[PDB]
Amino acid sequence: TSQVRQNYDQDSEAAINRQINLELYASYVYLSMSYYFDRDDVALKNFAKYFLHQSHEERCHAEKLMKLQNQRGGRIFLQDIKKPDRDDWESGLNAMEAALQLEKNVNQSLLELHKLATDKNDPHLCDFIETHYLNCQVCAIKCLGDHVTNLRKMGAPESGLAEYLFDKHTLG
Amino acid sequence: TSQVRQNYDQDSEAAINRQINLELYASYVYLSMSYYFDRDDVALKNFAKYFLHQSHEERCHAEKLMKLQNQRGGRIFLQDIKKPDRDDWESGLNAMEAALQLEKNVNQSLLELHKLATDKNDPHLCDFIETHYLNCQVCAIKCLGDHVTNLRKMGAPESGLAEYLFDKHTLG
Amino acid sequence: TSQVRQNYDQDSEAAINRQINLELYASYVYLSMSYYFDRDDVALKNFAKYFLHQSHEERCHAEKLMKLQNQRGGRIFLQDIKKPDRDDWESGLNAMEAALQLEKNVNQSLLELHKLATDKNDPHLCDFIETHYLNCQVCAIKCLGDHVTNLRKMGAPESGLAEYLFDKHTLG
Amino acid sequence: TSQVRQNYDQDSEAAINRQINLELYASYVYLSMSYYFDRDDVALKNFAKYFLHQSHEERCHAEKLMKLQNQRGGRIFLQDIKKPDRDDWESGLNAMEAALQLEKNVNQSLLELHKLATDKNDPHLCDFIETHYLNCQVCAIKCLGDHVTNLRKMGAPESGLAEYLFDKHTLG
Amino acid sequence: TSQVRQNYDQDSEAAINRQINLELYASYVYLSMSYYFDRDDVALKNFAKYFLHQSHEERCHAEKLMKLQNQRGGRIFLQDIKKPDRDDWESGLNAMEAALQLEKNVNQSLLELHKLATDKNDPHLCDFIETHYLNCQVCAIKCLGDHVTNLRKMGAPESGLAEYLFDKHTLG
Amino acid sequence: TSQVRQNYDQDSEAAINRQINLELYASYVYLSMSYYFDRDDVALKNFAKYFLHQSHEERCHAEKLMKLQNQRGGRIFLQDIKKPDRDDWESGLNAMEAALQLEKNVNQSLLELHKLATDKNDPHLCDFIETHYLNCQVCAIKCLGDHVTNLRKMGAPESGLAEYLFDKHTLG
Ligand SMILES: [Ca+2]
Ligand SMILES: [Hg+2]
Ligand SMILES: [Hg+2]
Ligand SMILES: [Hg+2]
Ligand SMILES: [Hg+2]
Ligand SMILES: [Hg+2]
Ligand SMILES: [Hg+2]
Ligand SMILES: [Zn+2]
Ligand SMILES: [Zn+2]
Repeated sequence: TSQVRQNYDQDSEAAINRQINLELYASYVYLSMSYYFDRDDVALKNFAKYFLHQSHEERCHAEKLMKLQNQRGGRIFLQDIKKPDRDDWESGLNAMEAALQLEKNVNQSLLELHKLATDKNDPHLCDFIETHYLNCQVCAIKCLGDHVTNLRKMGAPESGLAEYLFDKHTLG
Repeated sequence: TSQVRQNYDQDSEAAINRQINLELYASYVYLSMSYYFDRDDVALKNFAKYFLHQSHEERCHAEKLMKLQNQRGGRIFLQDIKKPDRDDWESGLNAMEAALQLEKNVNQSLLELHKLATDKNDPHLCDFIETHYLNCQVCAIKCLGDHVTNLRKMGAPESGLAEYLFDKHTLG
Repeated sequence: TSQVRQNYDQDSEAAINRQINLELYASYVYLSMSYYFDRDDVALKNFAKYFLHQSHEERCHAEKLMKLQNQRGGRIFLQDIKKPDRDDWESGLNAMEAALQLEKNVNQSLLELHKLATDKNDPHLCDFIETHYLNCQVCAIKCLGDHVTNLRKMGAPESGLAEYLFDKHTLG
Repeated sequence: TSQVRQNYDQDSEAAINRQINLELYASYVYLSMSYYFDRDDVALKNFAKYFLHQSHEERCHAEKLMKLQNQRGGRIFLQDIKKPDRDDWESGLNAMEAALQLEKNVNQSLLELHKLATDKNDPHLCDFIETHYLNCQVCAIKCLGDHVTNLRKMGAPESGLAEYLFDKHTLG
Repeated sequence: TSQVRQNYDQDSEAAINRQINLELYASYVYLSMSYYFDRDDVALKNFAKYFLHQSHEERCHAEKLMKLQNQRGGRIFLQDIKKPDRDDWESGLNAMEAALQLEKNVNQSLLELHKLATDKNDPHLCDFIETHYLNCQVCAIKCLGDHVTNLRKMGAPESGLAEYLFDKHTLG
Repeated sequence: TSQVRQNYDQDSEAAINRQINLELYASYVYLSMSYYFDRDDVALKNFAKYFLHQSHEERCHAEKLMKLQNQRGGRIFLQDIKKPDRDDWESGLNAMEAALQLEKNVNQSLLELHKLATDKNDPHLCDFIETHYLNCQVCAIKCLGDHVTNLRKMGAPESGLAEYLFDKHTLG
């Protein structure tokens, strides 16, 4: 048993390692989307950038979660990073919609993780999430949603001019 | 025989002069395209500005090639510079496609020139091409590729508005 | 077929996607080592840092490889990121030795990739590697080796004072 | 007909296209002399440097001419750019003598062009020439004239020291 | 066997050591030429200064090569540095012609070394020569070639004035 | 004879030429040592660092000696530079001792040189020796002496930790 461990439950420890992988996954998904728009037949540099940043952000959440693990005394155990669902994300609107779902999912995962920490009376963990992931996911979803909304209302996905202008004005 | 000549094959010497003309040619095409967009009936400054820059760029590659010839003891032999294939390039999309094919042929020419250098066992020549040219072409083509894609997805050439916004946003 | 593709062979394309995963893998391995030293029972912040940077560097190679893919016209296809071998890396010396092998491996993979590009006459690819990965791997190995050497000669792994001082003076 | 054309005669438009070609030609010539001195057996950097600047100048002149065509409503028509009269320019004194002749020829047709505009009662065309070429050309001739005179009086071509010191003192 | 060794053939290893001597040799030659012009009966400070730089340059090339030897895992084996051919270099033109011959021989050696690395499928060793040596040599040669041309043309070595003036203007 | 020669004996001259070689030799010795510690199985940068500097220090001493020869009308006569009597230096301690001896010999050599100068009544040569060498060598030896002392009292060569710490705390 780690000398620093205190009030950190086994389920929580596992829950985290699990959350860690989901984050690494999310990062991989975003990495996949980024380079989809980098393709000469898609060509939307800002979508590409937007997503790559989104990618780097998730890998950062992953690492911060790993830090938490070591801080509490729990041991980290890595699992394969599943490959993303698709390989082709169609249009900018599809990618956004996809991302909106992914976030809503990761958020679902976090809320479950919070309930777990509440049933285990781990105030420190509940807080670490409330401040570092909860309000973050809420802002991410709301943004994604807005993009989805504007893209639909601009004529996308059928309209190629719409995504172009979106890549410029909103993501640029 | 030049006092500095060393391991520089005569076939190689001819290949470069050949390339020095292809480069000068491309420069001429790009110039033609430039001032095409400068017409009061075309009026797309940024396209014109763009192609003028490429015309100036190719012209330099032609010069770097000539410096190379001299460095290695070879002797430069210039030829006429054939007039560009067309006089009117129709639309910005059409011009971009025209350009994409051009840069593709020059790369083609370089890739051949490279095999020739290899066959003649001239590493310095192989290297000079790899660094100063090969990479550039690969990038140029990828950029022209992207431009062609965007203009398309926007509705060009039919949509006069697509070529306008592209000129402003992408090339401006 | 991608409009930008030219002289880019199918085997090469595959070879890359494969090299991409190996890089992502390497990054994961290094990520695993970093947080091993972050553990309160290992406690070597600089080893942790050293490795995390090494981790970020590899993920960067991965992305740059993905860029190449899109530049040449080849399509990217992601594969699961296998999980690292161990979970516990024992000592700083073990981690270094491990890393030395990993690099030597990734380098082996790159050299094979180079021979492939040579058999396919893709000067652009041979070069992209010669300049962005070859000389890089050689410097990485030589460094790792030096650390391994100093750690052995300082009394590690049996000596706990040796690794401590190494974390300070060399990695700090 | 161009929506902007006004008082621009067909003979003039043709004469301009003709003048454009001559300028691009002179440019080639200079480019030629430029890399002549860049040869290891001629080795006169400044002569090289000088003529290169001249080459760029004549090209800048061609572009201005084209810009004019578009402005007045005419239509540019490019023709092949014949190769320089020679490949080897012998000595500095010879090239200076060669240029002097070239600029005078160019100046010649320019005057012809001005005479034409005068007959076609096109005040604008005469004024454009009056300021952007007739003045440059007179100075150009006077300069080369001065150069030739100096080289002759110093010893060229009998003296190799003459060209060397003229390279450093006048052109450097 | 060095833990860092990989795809580094024993022939290459031995070739490198041999080349290391050749470089140190040139350094000694250039050092001999440097002080030759420092003699009161020769008195050409820039010639002296010029060659001293080449001597220092070559030693640097030597050192780099030794670092390569160590980075690849090979082992350095020094040999005697055979003194230069003469003690008197007659004239500046004589010295410049010799140095041209030397760089040309050192370049020839480098070419043989590059073929060996290729024949031994060692991309890293091939590329290392491509950048840090092969390109420098073609340049060194072309410069020497030029210095030799001017000195000739200025009337050397019969004319003492020529070298004095070359010393001040080119090398000064 | 040299117009500048004046009270510079024959034996003195030959002696300096002799000293010049010894200094060059010492330089080659340190060069050897330097790259020994640069080996991946020795890995002691600062030692590598330290000796490489001394190598240059000695080579400079050589050059100033050659400048002396020319300053006084003597003629320089370079000889082969024998390789070091060692390839592998075993340890930092052994190497430091080797250096110490080496320096004492060169000092011994300089002391004999100063003697010759006195028996030949040459105050300039004597003074030259005093201010530019005799004084450096003493300090040098004293420094090398101190280094040996520290390494020995630190537990060298059996303690790898000692040399490692000396490398960081004294040579760093
Ligand atoms: Ca005294
Ligand atoms: Hg809680
Ligand atoms: Hg080659
Ligand atoms: Hg290749
Ligand atoms: Hg007029
Ligand atoms: Hg090779
Ligand atoms: Hg004395
Ligand atoms: Zn807009
Ligand atoms: Zn310490």
